[PDB]
Amino acid sequence: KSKLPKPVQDLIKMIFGGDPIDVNYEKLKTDIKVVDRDSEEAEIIRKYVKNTHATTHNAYDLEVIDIFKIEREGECQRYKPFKQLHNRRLLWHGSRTTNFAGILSQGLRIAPPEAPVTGYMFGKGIYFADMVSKSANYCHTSQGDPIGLILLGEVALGNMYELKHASHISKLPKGKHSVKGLGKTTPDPSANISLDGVDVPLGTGISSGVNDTSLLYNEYIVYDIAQVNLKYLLKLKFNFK
Ligand SMILES: NC(=O)c1cccc2c1O/C(=C\c1ccc(C(=O)N3CCn4c(nnc4C4CC4)C3)cc1)C2=O
Ligand SMILES: [Cl-]
Repeated sequence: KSKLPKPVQDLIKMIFGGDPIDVNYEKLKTDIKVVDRDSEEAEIIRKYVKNTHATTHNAYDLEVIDIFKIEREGECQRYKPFKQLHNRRLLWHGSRTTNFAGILSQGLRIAPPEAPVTGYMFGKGIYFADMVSKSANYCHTSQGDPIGLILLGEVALGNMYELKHASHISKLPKGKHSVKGLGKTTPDPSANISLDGVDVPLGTGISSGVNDTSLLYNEYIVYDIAQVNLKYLLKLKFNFK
């Protein structure tokens, strides 16, 4: 009775634990398309995964099962103020499978005003990595449950407030659009690629040459939900050490 392509049906099943597949699909308010395995997009994405897995995160390997291109209703319009902003980057965001119904239906949101701050170095915002594994850790996948989901969002970073140490940012300095936490390791900046006019930092990790930083790896934080345009959802296989 589902009229969806099988990979999308299996995505839906995964995301929703009673209701028919197609009705649960509609709840996501998200256009979802299978990216062809042997397409240019899929190649770039598999490379991003391949190259940006941190050496510190060696309890598992990642295999891309399916790549989905996703279009949240309303997001094109919402993102529009930032679509020409400079320094737009394709970055990872990992979360538990059980969050993905909410995430797709309502977009990535900032943690609510009253949630606890532990876990967040730079206050309540939306957090992204340029290292797939840093984000993939937040899938809270296990031996027993080895399949997880991760997003690639276009993030309008603009002028980044670049910090090495934890600071609960209540208000960005004038002219800044985002915070970047500076890691000791960074994808090779010379190996950046452009996909649909969005920078993809898929170079292998090199020393950043940033001294006295508390972060191993970069992270990027936006404080306005409108600065995020979700693009891809990957179904990943975690193979454990
Ligand atoms: N998620 C990422 O890809 C990511 C990337 C880079 C840095 C950070 C990232 O997540 C960060 C923090 C973080 C991520 C997750 C959590 C986490 O486990 N939380 C508990 C429950 N929870 C939270 N958000 N949604 C939920 C579920 C109940 C509805 C907070 C706490 C903190 C970073 O500092
Ligand atoms: Cl973690």
